[PDB]
Amino acid sequence: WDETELGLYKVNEYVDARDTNMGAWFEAQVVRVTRKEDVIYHVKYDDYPENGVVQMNSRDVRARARTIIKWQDLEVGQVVMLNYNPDNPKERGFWYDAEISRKRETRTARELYANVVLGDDSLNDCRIIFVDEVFKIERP
Ligand SMILES: CCN(CC)CCCNC(=O)Cn1nc(C)n2c(cc3sccc32)c1=O
Repeated sequence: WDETELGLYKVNEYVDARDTNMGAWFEAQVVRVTRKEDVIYHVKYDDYPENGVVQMNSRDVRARARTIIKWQDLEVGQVVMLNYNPDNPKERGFWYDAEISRKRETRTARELYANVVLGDDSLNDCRIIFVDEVFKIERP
């Protein structure tokens, strides 16, 4: 609990924060920044006030996703943030980081596969439904 004015993100800044347990990214806001780069972010989630204030490692906080990578610009090997539902893969889910693994296209059909990063481990060759909603990851 050593308040710091250093660190990429500032108090009141609207960010993306990663839930440690699920590995998914949620819109959050920096409420406090402490130390022991390796600064600790204290965040509150925009749509989850009931989750309180959570201490985050600096790797679990980044600038909010804003740019959609269009289908034509998606490439095998790109690390992106996309929507996936691990329990119900055909349904809408949460925003996870993923490595694009396969990209297929016919005249009337498109197929996107990715290696999806979850709570701790990778889920290889997931079939991605939301091909037009793939986000570029904001990097400093
Ligand atoms: C084991 C039970 N299975 C099947 C029913 C579900 C898997 C476990 N539970 C979940 O995914 C539920 N869940 N949902 C939301 C929105 N958030 C969670 C943490 C955070 S931090 C911000 C939002 C958010 C969270 O834990």
